[PDB]
Order: sequence, then C-alpha cells, then structure tokens
Amino acid sequence: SEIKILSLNGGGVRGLFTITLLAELESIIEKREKCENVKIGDYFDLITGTSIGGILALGLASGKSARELKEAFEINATKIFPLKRFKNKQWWNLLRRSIYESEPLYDAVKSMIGETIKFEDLNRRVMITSVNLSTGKPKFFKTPHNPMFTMDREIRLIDAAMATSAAPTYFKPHYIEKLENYFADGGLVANNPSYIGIREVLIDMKNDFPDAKPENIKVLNIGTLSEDYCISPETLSKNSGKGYLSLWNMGERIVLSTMTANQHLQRFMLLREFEALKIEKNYVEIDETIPNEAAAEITLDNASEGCLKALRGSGKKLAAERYTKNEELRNFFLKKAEPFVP
Amino acid sequence: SEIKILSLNGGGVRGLFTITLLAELESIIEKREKCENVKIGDYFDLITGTSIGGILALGLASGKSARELKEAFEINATKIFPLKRFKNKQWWNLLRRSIYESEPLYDAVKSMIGETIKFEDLNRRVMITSVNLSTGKPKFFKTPHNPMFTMDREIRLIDAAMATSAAPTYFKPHYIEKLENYFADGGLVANNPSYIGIREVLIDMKNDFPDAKPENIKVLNIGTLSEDYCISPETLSKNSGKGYLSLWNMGERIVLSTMTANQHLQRFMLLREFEALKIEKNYVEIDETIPNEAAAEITLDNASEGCLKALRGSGKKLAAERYTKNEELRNFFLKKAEPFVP
Repeated sequence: SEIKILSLNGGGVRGLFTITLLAELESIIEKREKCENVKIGDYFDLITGTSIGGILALGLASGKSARELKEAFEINATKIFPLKRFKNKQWWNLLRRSIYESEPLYDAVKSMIGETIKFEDLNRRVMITSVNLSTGKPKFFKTPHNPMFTMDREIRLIDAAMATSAAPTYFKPHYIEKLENYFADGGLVANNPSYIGIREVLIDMKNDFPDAKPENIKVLNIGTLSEDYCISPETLSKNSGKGYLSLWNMGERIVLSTMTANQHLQRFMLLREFEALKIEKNYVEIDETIPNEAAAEITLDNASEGCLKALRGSGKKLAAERYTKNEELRNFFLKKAEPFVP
Repeated sequence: SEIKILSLNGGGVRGLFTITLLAELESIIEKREKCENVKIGDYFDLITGTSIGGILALGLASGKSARELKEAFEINATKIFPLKRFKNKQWWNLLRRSIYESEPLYDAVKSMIGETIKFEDLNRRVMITSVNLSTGKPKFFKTPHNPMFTMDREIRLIDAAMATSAAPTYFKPHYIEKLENYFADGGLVANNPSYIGIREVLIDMKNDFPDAKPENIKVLNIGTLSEDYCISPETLSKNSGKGYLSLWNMGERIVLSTMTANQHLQRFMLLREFEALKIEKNYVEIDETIPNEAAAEITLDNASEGCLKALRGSGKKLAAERYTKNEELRNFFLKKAEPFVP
C-alpha cells in the first residue's frame, strides 16, 4: 500500500504562505479534477506539523478545508502578530516579558478549530511536535493510533496547537493544566517534521500498516519559504565579539538559527536515507527563496502588508506552477485516504 | 565485522566525568588485561563528539591517551570556566558580551591536541558537530575518510574544537579564517552524536565498510551526567507566562533546553531503531545521574571544587561497576580497531 504524510514546517506568517499554497492546490483539484467540497486533508494518512504548521495540521485533521483555514489565518494574522509589539521589540521590553501575547493566538486557534475538540474525536492521524519544559523531553501530541501509546486522548486540540506554536522567545511557554506541565515550540527539535513522521509511520502506525517500508511512503513537506535562513555576515563581523545585542538578538537569533539548523539537519538525514534506498523521488518539497529577499531578513513574525502579499503571491504561483509540472504533487491527490478508528 | 563508535555528549565542565571515566577504563584495561601503553581511542573505528565531548574526541583521535586528556582537563576546568565569570553573570554583563573568553579554551585545546595539526594528519576517523551561522546549515568537521567529502582536509583540529564548543551565550561564535564563516556549538543540532554517527557509518563510511548494517555497529555513548535536565517547576510557575529574565536566562536556558531536547530526541530515535531491529544491546550508555543534586541544578559551566569532585567520583565508580558487570563494555576493548588510511 501507499502511505502519504503531510509535513508542515513552522515559520509564523510563512504558515500563511503554507496555507495559501494548500488552498490554491485545493481549488486546483476542485476545478481540474471535477470534485466538490474537496478538503486537502482527506488525501493523507498522517498530517505532521510544527508551530503554525502544526496548527494548520490540526486544522486539516479536524476536518476543515484549507480554504476555511486560509480565511481564518488571513483574518487573524495581524491579530497574532500586531505591529505595536513587532516594532517595539527593543531590549528593555524583552527582558520583562515575551513578544506578543498568547491570547490573540489562542483566539485565532479557537476560531480555526475550536475549544472542546480533543484528540479522541479526530478521524485522521496527526502529530504535534513540542518540547516539554518540565521533564526536559520532547512531547509529540499524536492521536491514539497506537494502542501502546494512547495518552493525549483527553487532551484538547487547542492545547497541543498552543504548545507547538509557543516559540521560546516570541511567546510564553504553554501551560497544560491536565498534565501540570509547560511546553515550548516544536521547532527546538524538529522544525521539519518529515523525518520523525516517517519514523512514526514505520514503527508506530503498525496496526494500521503492518507491512510498511520506506519505499512506500510519500512525504509532502510544504516549506515556509524560510529554509535558507542565516545570519548576515555584517552583523556577525560586527557582533561576533562582545556583541552589541545584534548577535543573539534577545534570543530571537538563538531560536531562529536553532530551528533552521534542525530543519536543515533533518532534511539532510531524510534526503540521505532516500538516496540510500534510491527513493529520492518519494520526497516532495515546495520551498523557494523569494527573489527580492536576502537570506537574512527572514523573520518569524511579519504581518506587514508587503510580507503578507509576497507570501500570498508566492503560494499561489508556486501551487499553480508545481501542479503544472511536478507530477508527484498531482499524484498526491488521486485517491483519498482512509480514516483511522482508534 | 564489528564497527565500534565512541560518541561523547557535550556538557562543558561535565566532560570531566567523561574523561575521568575513559581514563579509569584505560587504567582497568591496563591492570586486568596486562597491556602496556593503552590509548582508549585505539579500540574504535569512529570517534564522534560534540562540545567538550568533541574536544575530547579530537584529543583521542590525535593519538592521546585518556589520562593525558584527563590531566589537561584537570588544569583547564578551572582555567576555562573561571569562578569570577561564573559568579558575575547577572543581567547587565551578559547583555553586552558572552560569558567567559575563548582564549582560555583555545589555550587548553592547544595544550591537549596542539595548534598545527590538521584533519589530514589524523590516523583515526572523527566527526565533530557544529552549526555554521553563515549558511545556517550544520557543519560536521570530519576526516577525509570519504573521497566525496574532503573540504575539511586543510582545517586545523583546533579550529574544529573551538567551533564545536562555542556554546551560544557561553562563548562567542568561532571564526574560521580559511572558510570565512562563523560557527556555533554542535549541541544545537546534536548534543548526542550517536544517531548521526551511525548514519555516517552507514551512508558515508562505505569505502572502509562496504558491508555495513545496524546489526554490526556498537556505540559507546558516554554521557555527561546531564541527561535528566529540566527547568525547575518553581521557576516556571513563577515566570513562565510572565516571561521574566529568569525564564530564558539570557539564552542560557534556551540553549540548555535545546541541548537536552535534542539529546533526548536523538537517543529516543536510536533506541526505537535498535528495538525495531532487536539490537538494543549494541547501544551502550554509561550516562548515570548524580544522586545528590536537583535535576534543574544541572549547569554547563560550574567548575567549583565540589562539582569537579562529584564528577570525578562518579566517573571512577561508574567505570568500576560497568567494567565489573556490563559485558559489552568489556567486549568494546577486546580487539583494537585498525587505523584508517586516506
């Protein structure tokens, strides 16, 4: 059999790029393939996600079309990342509190999915990647698709969604009152959750797929136009010594370089594995650098009209063009996936 | 065959435990097996490492016995992490410059391995993990044991050792003049290089081992008594949502939590793979815990006499017990690994 994973990296409004590309793909299937009420989340056996990619993954698994999620994201993007706090980062504010507030993000997630939906009422398998800053171990909020691992059953989807999106500096750690633990962003370990998703499909989801091999797994890793993040050599040369706050810019650069490094490492591991089995074709990634953007101005948070317009245009153009040429992006949506019964 | 990998985690001062355990193992080998001039690094076909573990791995790969490295570390644990800078962190100091200086660490690394030795002069394969903050991609300083990857041939060992130990907020990023790039700690990507070490052996070390499987790989992953790191529940309950400077202690806690989470995730993946292939015996770990210290009290840069004594005693005791009972540890030092020739 064929197993399809939908990996969604996390980048903030670059998540809006991700959801715009997904919605455009949905509309393309609706038009060309002659379908009605098509959801982009019904064609995948597992929907992995991290940070806002994880929020979108939970939205897709809960049974909502990518277009409704895109509308909610468009409505709530400026609320999640207000310019009032974006322009007043400085350092005398970052020392007393984190950037932004969890409440606008919480309300955005509540609008997207809801508040009373739990992992036990989901018809599709989903991962949420997070770091549990109370035991020191990462926490993977997955659906009860493995009988040996059936916790998170009584955990609301919004709790996991806020856990994965809590960037260490850009937000505050999310308190899950059920477990009496706090959680941080999943990008601290896996900003590209394709590799851990493949591992889960191979060794965890074995009741659903007893005969699972790497050669029969297809991953659709929708990037966030932030793969090639780096620190510009100018601020490095001017701050590699003591550092006039530009190196490790109140922890923002620590977090961003960490997430970029783990994403690169996991992508490297996945590509090397697929080349080892000569299944390099099985990995489909949609991510291209913006031609007008240098690889240093990539920000986790930018709700300005220009950045949102660039993300929207890139998503639409990339979706249309990749569906036109990339045969595998079309092949991903030939057949629907089978819902899982816990 | 039997491929043996010696992976050493990164803990800063807590590498004193690693080097003490290795030196004690050398001593027991000399006493029991009646050998003369034993180098603990002569029994492994690959010596990965990260941070101070990477420095120790470079020392062992350069041909030094673990006792010479232990003496050098005895002097340079105080000479590297001065009590003055460890007691003078506060908030207005770490705001301007990174704690400690790279020059004491550079002098220490020069004292152990040297300054004029490059990766092409080594007789044993070695990978050192680091994060390149100029391209944003992880950089694995490795010997030219694969003809396809050689660009580390003309790089001094001291440059790699200083790059892998440049813990963010703990040391300034290391500048390599040959590559015109800046590097950070390898614990951001892989604090436990055992998994990536096995990946390297399977996918890269194929010229020497064309027939490589997970079954014939044995990993001796020596920890640093810092696996069970976590944020104190009191600190979170006080200023997790509040986000005061205690939470994310000027990047110290961000980096430490990232190291702990990366180590946990990589160890979890390795253990899951070995359980899948029923080769759990292959992975040998001598990472115990200190039974007289809080989990949240694990620090990366505490070189006080009490902590050094605790690390030394733990290393000696663990070496004694694990040589007495663990037969795999004895199996490691049976036959010397053949040196590799480029």
